This record gives sequence, C-alpha cells and structure tokens, in this order.
Amino acid sequence: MGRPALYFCGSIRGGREDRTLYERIVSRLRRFGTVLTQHVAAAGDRLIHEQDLEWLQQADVVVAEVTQPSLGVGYELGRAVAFNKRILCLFRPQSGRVLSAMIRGAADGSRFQVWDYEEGEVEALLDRYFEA
Amino acid sequence: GRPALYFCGSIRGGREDRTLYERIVSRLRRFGTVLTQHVAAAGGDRLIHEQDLEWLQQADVVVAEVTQPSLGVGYELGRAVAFNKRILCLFRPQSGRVLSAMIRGAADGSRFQVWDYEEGEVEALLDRYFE
Ligand SMILES: *[C@@H]1C[C@H](O)[C@@H](COP(=O)(O)O)O1
Ligand SMILES: *[C@@H]1C[C@H](O)[C@@H](COP(=O)(O)O)O1
Repeated sequence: MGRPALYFCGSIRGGREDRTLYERIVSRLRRFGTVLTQHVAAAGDRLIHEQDLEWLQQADVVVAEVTQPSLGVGYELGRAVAFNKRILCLFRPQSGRVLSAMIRGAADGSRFQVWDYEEGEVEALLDRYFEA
Repeated sequence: GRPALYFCGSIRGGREDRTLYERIVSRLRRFGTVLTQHVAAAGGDRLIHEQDLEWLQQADVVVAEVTQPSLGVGYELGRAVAFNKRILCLFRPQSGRVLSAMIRGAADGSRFQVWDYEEGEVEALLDRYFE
C-alpha cells in the first residue's frame, strides 16, 4: 500500500495475439506502482477467478488492453465498474476491429476512459495518464 | 410480461454463432419476454451501453452463449454478477476453445451455472433449465 496498485488485464484464453504489447504495458506500469496481473512474460479456474477478483479489488487503477476480444477482460471491467474503480482502456483501431459498444459506451472521459492508440504510442500514452 | 430473459452473445467480437443465438432466442420466447440486442457502427455507443444495462437490470434470468470470446458478453456477465442476477452460460467444447477462467470459475452450480453442450442440444437444455 506504499505505492499505487495497478491491475492489468488483457486477453489470455481469448487469445494471446497481443502478449508482447501486454508485456510492454506492464513493464511501463511498473514505473508508476505495483502491478497486479495474471499476465507473465514468456520468460484451476475457480482459483484463477478468485485471485484476479482479489487483485481487482486491491487496485487503485484498472488498465485494460481491449483490442483482442475476451470474456475475462470484459468480465473484469464489468466487476471493476461495479467496484467504482478508476479504469483506463487501450484499443488499437488499426487491428481492423470495432471496439465493443459496452466498453466504448462505458467511457465517461474521467473515471472510465477509452483511448485509441497505434503501435509505438502506448508507452507515451501511459506516461501521460500516470503523469510522468 | 414476466419473466424477463436477457440474452447475451458476441456481436462485435464476431457473429460466428449468430444462427445459434437466434435458435436460443427463439426457444427463450417460450418461457418469457426476451430482452436482447440480437436481431436476425460506432459513434453512438453510449446509447447501446445504457440500453443493455437497462435490460440487464430488468432481467429475471441472464442467458449467455459464451463460446465466442466477447468483451461485451463478459462485461454484461460481470455487471450481472454484481447485480446478483441468476445467470446461465452455454459453451461448446467442440469449438476447440478453453472457456475463460473468469466465466468457468464464476460458477456456483445454482445462481451462476455454466453448461457445456454440443450442436443440436441447446433447445433441449433450455427446456430443462426453464421447466
Ligand atoms: C482476468 C485477467 C485477464 O486479463 C483476463 C483474461 O481473460 P480470458 O477470457 O482468458 O481472455 O481474465
Ligand atoms: C451486450 C449485448 C451483447 O450480448 C454483447 C455483445 O458484445 P460485443 O463486444 O459487441 O461482442 O454486448
């Protein structure tokens, strides 16, 4: 509790297409606090559910990369909204996808923000959000 | 008309299973009023979010087909759990996918149930759930 707790979410069983980007995000988040996340660099379901729920409640900020569709990321964002968490979502329009209306439409520009970004930009945008 | 039955399934995550969603929605109509975005373009997404949240809050039972990964379906299920809704999830293992741990691990066998099924079983299973 001596540093901010930053909870990172991104697709796993939805697909690990963006795993490298997730590691880039996590690595940068470590500059701004303790990172709580299921994601581990390449280098039971009830327990997985309960641990991520535990991390989520501990979180001061929830950071989600929402480009790859994922039930778990969506579920974690829904639980996070119900917990009144500050939320930042990061989405890549160049993927060719249209972001879920439930995520884009949940944005209010303050406590729930959805930022579009392109390859090469995410570290700069994280610096902006966390006030480097 | 009650019960109100809220159906969720992938849309912008992919419409791979849209025909199965229609089969599910058609069978749900036998047991209650069906509230769903599904019917057989961003820029106004706030209105979509608010409308599905409205339907979810009115729902007596939430039915989700969770085979195709979807942020919206997952988000709706997360909000549904926070609302302490009765939830039924339906998953097809023959899809070759491993269902999200956040959905499978949310199950408690009563208020939150996850049923595996195969093509051709979904109507019988819905009949069974809704008595
Ligand atoms: C909670 C942590 C992680 O971000 C998310 C992964 O969900 P999947 O359904 O496995 O993609 O769950
Ligand atoms: C709310 C209703 C529907 O089941 C779900 C679809 O989400 P997508 O992110 O568009 O797949 O959203």
